[PDB]
Amino acid sequence: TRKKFVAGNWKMNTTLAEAKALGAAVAKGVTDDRVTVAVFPPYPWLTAVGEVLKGSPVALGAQDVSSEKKGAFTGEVSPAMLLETGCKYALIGHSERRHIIGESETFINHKVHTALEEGLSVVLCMGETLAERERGLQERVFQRQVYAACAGLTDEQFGRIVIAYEPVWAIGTGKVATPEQAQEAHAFVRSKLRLLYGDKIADSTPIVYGGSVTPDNTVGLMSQPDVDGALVGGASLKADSFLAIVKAAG
Amino acid sequence: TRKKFVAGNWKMNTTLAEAKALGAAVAKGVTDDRVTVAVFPPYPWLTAVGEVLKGSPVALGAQDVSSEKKGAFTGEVSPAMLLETGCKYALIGHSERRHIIGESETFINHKVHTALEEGLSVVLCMGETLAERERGLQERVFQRQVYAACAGLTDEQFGRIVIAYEPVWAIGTGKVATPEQAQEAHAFVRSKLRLLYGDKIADSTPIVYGGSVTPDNTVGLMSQPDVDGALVGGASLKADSFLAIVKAAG
Ligand SMILES: [Ca+2]
Ligand SMILES: [Ca+2]
Ligand code: NA
Ligand code: NA
Ligand code: NA
Ligand code: NA
Repeated sequence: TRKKFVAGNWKMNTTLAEAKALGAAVAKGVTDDRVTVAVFPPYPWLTAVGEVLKGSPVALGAQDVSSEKKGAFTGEVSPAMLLETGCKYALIGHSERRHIIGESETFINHKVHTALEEGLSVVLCMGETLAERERGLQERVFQRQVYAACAGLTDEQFGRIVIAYEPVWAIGTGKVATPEQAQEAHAFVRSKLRLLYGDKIADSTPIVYGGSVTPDNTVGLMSQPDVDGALVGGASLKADSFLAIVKAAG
Repeated sequence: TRKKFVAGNWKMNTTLAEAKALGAAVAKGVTDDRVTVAVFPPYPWLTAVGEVLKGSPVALGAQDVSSEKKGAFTGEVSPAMLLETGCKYALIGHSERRHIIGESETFINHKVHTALEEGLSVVLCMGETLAERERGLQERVFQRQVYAACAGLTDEQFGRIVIAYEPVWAIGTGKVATPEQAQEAHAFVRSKLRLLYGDKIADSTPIVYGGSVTPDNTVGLMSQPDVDGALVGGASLKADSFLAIVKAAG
């Protein structure tokens, strides 16, 4: 039985005041530790949101992280910086970064190692595009993404890995995967872990669903055997809709 | 006579305490407004450094900025966010982002427009690699970089542009361009502005030198007719070395 995991990806949204308010409202609403809950503000607000999360079970996370630990990497944010702001997690490989910004598997694999080595936990994002789906390539893509990102990880390092399945066709489109479609993808990802990394790792690693998650569809998704929670996009920007999803994971 | 411009690029360095201390020490040392001075902390420390710069002439800047104004761009930081932290400037096209991260001219051109439209001023970084230099391609590169980044800018928008020439061979290598080499590059860049954008823009736009600038070499660089200041890397991490360069631009 995997502890459920509900993460709120605020993306490139919120003013400083809105960030503080959203963080504080989510913190106040998370009144037990039965579900792992984390929120992911944009970099400039991390120390401010970290402050309002103090005294609550809610973790702080960053939306990206450098592949390097320090130094001459203009514009990049290091694991050390994120840890100092209060982060426990970093998202790596989000579809917007893979497909719009253009991050490679080499870069993603380096980020995973660097984040873990420095003491962060990692939410590794993966998933297929509409074009890939329509050509039945989703299993090829899932295998490439999972095995490339995890290349070189120790068994122990997997203890700090969460995988987020986000079909790209489901992001910001209002077209959620049916729970049955989500379940099929999660089951395949778990099988890929099992065949290469073994039963303990496959059965212990949370695989969470991302993509057009809303309070109206979360129950069906949450009930699926290989779905361990949610990576929430737009619905994470309102505290009540985010908390509704958290409470559904309980 | 162009007002000189001295910018401190802290890159992926400093703890929160160190950032506050460095900002405060630079602020205290800048006791007139004869030189435009700006410091560029990593994103998470921007509000903290903005605070310690209050009441001084020193401006705040960011090391990068999104090409988009808001929304579903995980990991990206918007002009609106930067402005709220107190930023007046954003660096765009730094060599580490062009060559290590992999930012394209399309992305850079979009960033320049987006930053300017939202109210930021822009430090556009450009410059050639060792391979390009050795093959005498530097003028081809300078033209491509300047004309691609500025494509579509209005004459009025140029009022908020600074160009930084950083030869890539000079970054972090301890091999500064001789002042005469810097001057040749700056003169060529200014000619490219003149031939396409006219005399007013060419003669008014600050072109600053970046790359292994140190208090020991700044005077020779500062004296060159087409050098209008410095984009300072490693030397910006100590307040006294940074201030020495600021005072030399006076
Ligand atoms: Ca096993
Ligand atoms: Ca003219
Ligand atoms: Na890379
Ligand atoms: Na998301
Ligand atoms: Na792009
Ligand atoms: Na620099």
